[PDB]
Amino acid sequence: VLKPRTLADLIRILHQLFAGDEVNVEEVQAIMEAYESDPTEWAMYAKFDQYRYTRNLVDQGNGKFNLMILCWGEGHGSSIHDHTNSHCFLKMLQGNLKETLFAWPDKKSNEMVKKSERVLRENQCAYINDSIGLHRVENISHTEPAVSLHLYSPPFDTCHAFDQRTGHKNKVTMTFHSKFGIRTP
Ligand SMILES: [Fe+2]
Repeated sequence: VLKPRTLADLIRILHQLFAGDEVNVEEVQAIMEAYESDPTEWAMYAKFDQYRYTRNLVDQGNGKFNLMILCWGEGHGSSIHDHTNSHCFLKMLQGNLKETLFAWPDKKSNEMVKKSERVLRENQCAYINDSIGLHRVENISHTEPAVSLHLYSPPFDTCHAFDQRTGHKNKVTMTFHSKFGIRTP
């Protein structure tokens, strides 16, 4: 696999990968994973919040995708969510995330079913889409932070958040804590 030597190279390569109409998921996953995380290259995007994780936009991929960095503070986690019909890749940059895959709820109301559960390792890149399942992702440590790099294509502004007890969902607008290293409003 082609190995980006720096986040810049990776981004460059991504522009090519998503330039077309076809996307080789396997191939992208490989290239994201090959990139060996280097805090020096991404610290400018590593802006944490005390209470919840943060989204820091990194690149807009010429409209073809969103490359962002999420910063999980001690014990921070996400909700069980979908991915608005887009491709979604997440690669570990620091620390470890526990990913739990869930099955889509029905009209009926009741406890959501876990389909898979694992821990993403160092520099590991995972992949997901709506036809695969819903998921929840969490920092496994209560003393160290976690940092992941995320790519969505096409990009999307909203997602659904699921209630693990009933499967009830609600629309959520996704916001950014910072863009291009710049804290937002
Ligand atoms: Fe997700």
